[PDB]
Amino acid sequence: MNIIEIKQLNRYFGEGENRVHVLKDISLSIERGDFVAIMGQSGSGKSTLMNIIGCLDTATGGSSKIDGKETIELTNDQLSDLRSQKFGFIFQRYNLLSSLTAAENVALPAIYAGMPQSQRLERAKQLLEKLGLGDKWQNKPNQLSGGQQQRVSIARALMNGGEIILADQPTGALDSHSGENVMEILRQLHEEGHTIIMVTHDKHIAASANRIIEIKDGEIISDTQKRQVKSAVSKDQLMEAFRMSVSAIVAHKMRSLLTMLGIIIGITSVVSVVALGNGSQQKILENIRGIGTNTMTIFKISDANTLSKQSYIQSVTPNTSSSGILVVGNKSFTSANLYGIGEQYFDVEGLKLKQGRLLTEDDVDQSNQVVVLDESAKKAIFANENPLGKTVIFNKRPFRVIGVVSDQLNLYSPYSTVLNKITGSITVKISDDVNSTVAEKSLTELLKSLHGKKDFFIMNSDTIKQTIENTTGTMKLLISSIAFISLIVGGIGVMNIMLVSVTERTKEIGVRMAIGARQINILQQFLIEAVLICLIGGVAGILLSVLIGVLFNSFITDFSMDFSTASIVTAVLFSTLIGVLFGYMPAKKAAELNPITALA
Amino acid sequence: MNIIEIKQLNRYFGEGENRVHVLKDISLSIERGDFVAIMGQSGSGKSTLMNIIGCLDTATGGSSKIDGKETIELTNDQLSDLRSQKFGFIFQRYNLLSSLTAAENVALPAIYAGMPQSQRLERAKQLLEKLGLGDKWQNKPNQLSGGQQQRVSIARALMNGGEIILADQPTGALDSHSGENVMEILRQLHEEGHTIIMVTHDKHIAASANRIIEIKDGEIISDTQKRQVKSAVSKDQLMEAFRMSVSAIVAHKMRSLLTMLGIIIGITSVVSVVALGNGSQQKILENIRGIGTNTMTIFKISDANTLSKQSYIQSVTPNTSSSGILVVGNKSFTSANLYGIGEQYFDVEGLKLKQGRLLTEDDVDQSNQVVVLDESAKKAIFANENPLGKTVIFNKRPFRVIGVVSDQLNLYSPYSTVLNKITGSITVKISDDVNSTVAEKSLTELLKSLHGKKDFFIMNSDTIKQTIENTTGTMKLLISSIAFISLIVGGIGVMNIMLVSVTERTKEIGVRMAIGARQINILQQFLIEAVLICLIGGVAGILLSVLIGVLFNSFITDFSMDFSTASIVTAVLFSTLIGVLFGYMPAKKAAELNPITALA
Ligand SMILES: Nc1ncnc2c1ncn2[C@@H]1O[C@H](COP(=O)(O)OP(=O)(O)OP(=O)(O)O)[C@@H](O)[C@H]1O
Ligand SMILES: Nc1ncnc2c1ncn2[C@@H]1O[C@H](COP(=O)(O)OP(=O)(O)OP(=O)(O)O)[C@@H](O)[C@H]1O
Ligand SMILES: [Mg+2]
Ligand SMILES: [Mg+2]
Repeated sequence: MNIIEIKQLNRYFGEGENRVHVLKDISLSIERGDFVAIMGQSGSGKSTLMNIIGCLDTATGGSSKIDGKETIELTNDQLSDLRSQKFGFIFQRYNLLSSLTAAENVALPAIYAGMPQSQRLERAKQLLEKLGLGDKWQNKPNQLSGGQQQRVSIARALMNGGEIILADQPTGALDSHSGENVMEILRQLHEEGHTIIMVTHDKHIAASANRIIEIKDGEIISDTQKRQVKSAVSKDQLMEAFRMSVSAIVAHKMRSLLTMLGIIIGITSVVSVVALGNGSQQKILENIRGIGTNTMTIFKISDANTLSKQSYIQSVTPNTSSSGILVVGNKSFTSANLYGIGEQYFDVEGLKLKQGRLLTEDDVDQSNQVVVLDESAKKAIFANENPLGKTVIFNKRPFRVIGVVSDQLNLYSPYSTVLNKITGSITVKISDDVNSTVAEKSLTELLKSLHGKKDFFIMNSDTIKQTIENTTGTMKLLISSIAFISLIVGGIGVMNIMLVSVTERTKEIGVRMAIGARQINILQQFLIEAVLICLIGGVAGILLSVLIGVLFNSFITDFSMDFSTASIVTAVLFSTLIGVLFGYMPAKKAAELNPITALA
Repeated sequence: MNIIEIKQLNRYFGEGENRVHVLKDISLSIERGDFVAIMGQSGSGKSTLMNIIGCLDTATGGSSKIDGKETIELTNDQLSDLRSQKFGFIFQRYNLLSSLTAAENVALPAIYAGMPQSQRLERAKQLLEKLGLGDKWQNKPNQLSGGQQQRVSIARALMNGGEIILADQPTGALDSHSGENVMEILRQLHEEGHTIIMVTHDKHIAASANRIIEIKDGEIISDTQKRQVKSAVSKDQLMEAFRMSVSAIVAHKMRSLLTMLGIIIGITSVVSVVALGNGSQQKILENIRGIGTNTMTIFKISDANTLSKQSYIQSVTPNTSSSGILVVGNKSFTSANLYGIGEQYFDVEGLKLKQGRLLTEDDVDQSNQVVVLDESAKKAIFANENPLGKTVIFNKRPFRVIGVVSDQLNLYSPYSTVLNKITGSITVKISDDVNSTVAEKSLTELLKSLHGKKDFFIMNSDTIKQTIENTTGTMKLLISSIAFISLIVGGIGVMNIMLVSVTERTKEIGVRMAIGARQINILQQFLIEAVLICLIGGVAGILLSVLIGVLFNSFITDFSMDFSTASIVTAVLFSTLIGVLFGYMPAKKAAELNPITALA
C-alpha cells in the first residue's frame, strides 16, 4: 500500500535557548513507486526529513515506517541492511571518500553488500559511463569538479540498486545537459519500478516528478499529484576488510609511519633500559665481589677434606702460622710472618696471581720449601727485580720463591712445610648463591655429624655478601621503577598518536555507515589496521633494540648491555595491547552514533 | 582601461599519462566595473580560471595582470593584499572554518585587514542580515543548511568590500527568492562601481550580467555584451594573533590536551630517571664507602699532630701494640692483643660505636687504663652480658671496659697507656674528595718538610677509593645513557603528536591565505599556539615530577629520589624547542603553497 509512512514526525536540535523546532508534526505517506519532488526555502527542514527517511538521523518524536516496519524498533544491523539495499542516498554535499578514486568510491557500498570485486569495478565504471565520467574513473574527488563529484555521488547511490532513491538536490552543481541526463536516469529507474524522493529548487527538474511537496518552516504546505499511482505487486567479509585496512594504511602514510614509530620506541626504550640496567648491575656487583670474599673460619685434614665436598662450599684451607726471622743479602728482617696455608687459599681469600705460580698439590704433599710472596713483602725485599726462583732463609731454613699475590712481612708456604720444617684453623669460602645465615647453621650441623662436639666458636666474615644483597635490592628498585616509567611513557605515546589518527576519520565512518556497512564491518578493518600496524612496528622494535645493543656493546668498554627476553615479551605484549585498544575504541564509538552526527 | 588582462593563459594538471590540458590559450580582457557571467559545461575549466584571477592558483604559462600588474611577478605579501582588498571570493564548495560561528567566519578576512573587532562583529552581523541569516549569526557551519553556509560564504566575500567579486556558482544551493536577493546585492555593488565575475548555470542569474562568456573544453566559445561599458575614473597584529591561537586551542581540546600531556611526560620522564639514578648512586656509593675506609699507614706525636692539620687528611692515629695475656673469671686467655691506638682511630678505620663510649682525649692524656672491646672479643669474654664497667687484667694490670666497636682477641687502649703501663706507626684517613695518588705524593712532600729523610716506606690501602671511582664511572654511564634515551623518546613523542595535529589543519591555512592573511600572520598564531601550549605543559611537567618525587620519597625506604636542577632546565628547554619547531615547520610549509593546493 504505502512504502513510507511518517506520522506525527517532530525534530528538534539544540538546548534552549539554543534549541530550534525544525520538523513540526509532519505526517507524510509516500506511495510505493512514486516519483516525488520536495521543494522549499533554504533551511526549512528538507534535508532533515530526507535523513530520517533513509535512516541516517532519527526523529525526536513520532513514527517513521519503511514497508510498514517501524525504523526505531529495528536492530542496528537491520538498519545497516536498509542503508545497503533499501535506500540509495545522494548527499547534498557529496560526501565522497577523498583517498579513493571515483570508481572505488562508487563500488564501496557494494563491498558491504558482498559482490565480487571484479563485478564491482566493471559496474561502477559503467555507472560513471552512464553519468558522463568514464573519462575520470581513476580521478580522486579532489581531482574533479564539483559537478563531477556530484555525479560520482549519484553513481554510488545507484550502485546497490536500492528500491528507494533519496536524492538531495542531485542536480545542484550541474549544467542543464548533465542535469537532464541525470533526470533521464532517475526517470528510467522510476519506469523500472523504483521509488524516487528528490529535494530540488529547479522547477524543470521538479516537473519530472508526478508528486510535488512543499515544505516551509518545518511544515508541509503543498501536496500535488498529476496522476493517480500504479498498484504494487563472516569469512570473505574479512578478506575484504583486510584489503580495506591495507590501502587505508598506505593512503595515510604519515599517520601510519608515526603511529608505528610510536610503538617502535615504546618497545626499544623499555628494552634498552632493562638491558642497560642489568648490564650496570653485573659490573657494580662484580666490582663489590672483587673487593674481598666471604668466608667462615673455624678457628684435622679429613675435616677440611669433606668440608670441601659440598656445593654450598666453594674452597677450603688448612691454616697454621709461624713468627720468625728472614734473611736475604746482608739484611735480616726480624719478626716476619710465614703463613702455612692450603691448596686453595688463594681462591678462598680471592688473592690474584701476579707472577709465577701458586702452591700446587705437589708442594703441600711433599712439604716443599717454597714460598709465595705478598705484593708488599715482594717489592720491599727484591726492590724492582724478578724474585722468581731466588731464595730466602726463614729460621736458617731455605725457601724457593715461586710466585707473588695480591693483598687484602707476609709469606705463604704450605701447612705441611710449616708443621714439618718450621714448627713441628680451617677456612671455607661460602658460595655466592647460597644464603649466609643458612650456611652458618648448615656447617654447625654438617661438622657435628663428624662427632666432635666443639670448639665450634665459628666466626665468619660476610660483609661483602651483605653489601651485594644490599645493593642488588637497590639496583632492582632502580631498574624496576625506571622500566615502569619508560613503559608508561611509551604507552601514552602510542595512545596519543593512535587516539588522534583514528578519530581523525570519524567522518569516514559516518559515510561507510550511511552506504550500508554494518557496525562490525567497521571494527574489522580498524582492528586489522591496528594489529597490522602494531605487529609491524613490533617486529621493527625488537630488532631495532638488538641493533642498538650491538652498537653499544661495540663502542662501550665499561659494561655490556645484556638483554632480557622477559622485557621483550612484556614491552611488545603491552605496546600492542594498548595500541589495538586505542585503535578500536574510537572507531567503535563513531560507528555507533547516527551517521549524520558522525558526518559532522 | 581594463582591470583584468589574461593573454595566452594555459593550465595543465597531472603527469602524462595522468596529465590534462585544462585551460587552452585563453585570452580574456575584462573591463573595469563590468558585470560578467561565465557559463559552461561541468568541468570545462571555469573554477580553474576563477582561481588564477583571484590569485589562488597560478597558471602554467601566459600572462595574467590585475590593474595591469603581472601577478606572478608580485611579492607574496603583495598578493596577500590583493586577496584581502582587491578580490572578494565566493567559493564553489563554501570553505567555511567549521569551529567558527557564522559571524566569526564572516569577520575573519577583516582581522588580516586590521579593523577593530567591535566594528567587525557589527558589520559581519549586518551582512548576515542583508543575506537572511541574522537569525543564525551564532551557528557554526555544521549547524546550518547548505544554502545557509553558502550565504555565509557570500557575506565573507563582501566583508572587506573588495573591488572585484569573484562569485563561483554563488546561487547553486539557494531557492529563487534567496537567490534573487543575492543577485539584488551583487547588482547594487555593480551599481556602486564594483566589478563582478560570476560563474553560473542558471540563466535567469546570468541575465543580471551584461557580459556572458561561455567556456567549453578549456576554450572560450561565446562573448556577448548587452551594452557598452562605463569609463573608469606588526603590534596589534600580534594581540589579535594571540586571541586567534587561544580560541584555536580551546576549539581543539583533544589535540591540545594530548599535545600538552605529550610534553608533560617528555619532561617528567627525563627528570624522574635523572633523579632516580642519582638517588641510587648515593646509596650504592655509600654502601661501598661503609665497607671500610682508605688510609695511609706510615709504618713522634708532633708529626701526627700537624699531619691532622690538613683538609686533605680527615683523621689521624698514633699506633703501638702489645702481645700478652688477659684474665677474667678463672679463664686466662693467652696471647691476647692490646692495640695502643689514638684519639680518632675509630674514625680512621670507620669502626662504629656499639655500646658505651670510645677513647676520649682525657684517656690518652692521662694514660688511662681503659679498654674498648672488639665485637668478637666482647661476646666471647662476656657471653651475653653487659661488659660496660667490668674489669679485665692484661699482664697483671687492671683495665676498665668502656665500650664496644665493630670489626673489619682484639683490645683497644690508648697509646699513652701501653707505652707507660704495659711496654714502656702513624695512620691517616685520606679524604673522600681528594685524589689518591695525589696525596701519596702530597704526604711525601709535606712530611719531608719536617726534615726527617725516612723511613718513608709508606703503605696505603685504597681499594674502596678505587671501587667507588670505578662504580661512579659505571653509574654515570648508566644515568647518562638512560637519560639520553628517555629524552630522545619524549622528543619524538612530542614531534609525532605535533606534526599530526598541525598538518591536520593545512586546509584551515589555505582558507586563511585565500581571504587575505599574509604568510607571517600564519606563523604568528602557530608559534603562539605552540609556545602557549608548550610552556603550560612545561609548567605542568616540572611540578608533576616534583609531586612524583614526594610520593616516591614518602613510600620508598631504600633510597631517595634526589632531583637535578640541570635536568629540569635541559628537559624543558628541549621539549619546547622541539615542540615549537614542529608546530611551526608544518604550518609554514602550508602557508607558502598555493591556497587551492592547500585547500586539498
Ligand atoms: N589536481 C588535478 N589533477 C588532474 N586533473 C584536475 C586536477 N584539478 C582539476 N582537474 C581537472 O580540471 C578540470 C577543472 O574543471 P573546473 O574545476 O573548472 O570545473 P567546473 O567547470 O567548475 O565544474 P562545475 O561547473 O561543476 O563547477 C576538471 O575537469 C578536473 O577533472
Ligand atoms: N545541530 C544543529 N543545531 C542547531 N540547528 C540545526 C542543527 N542541524 C540543523 N539545524 C537547523 O535545522 C535546519 C535544517 O534545515 P535543512 O538541513 O533541511 O536545510 P535545507 O532545506 O536542506 O537547505 P537547502 O535548501 O539550502 O539544502 C537548518 O535551518 C539548521 O539551521
Ligand atoms: Mg539540503
Ligand atoms: Mg565550479
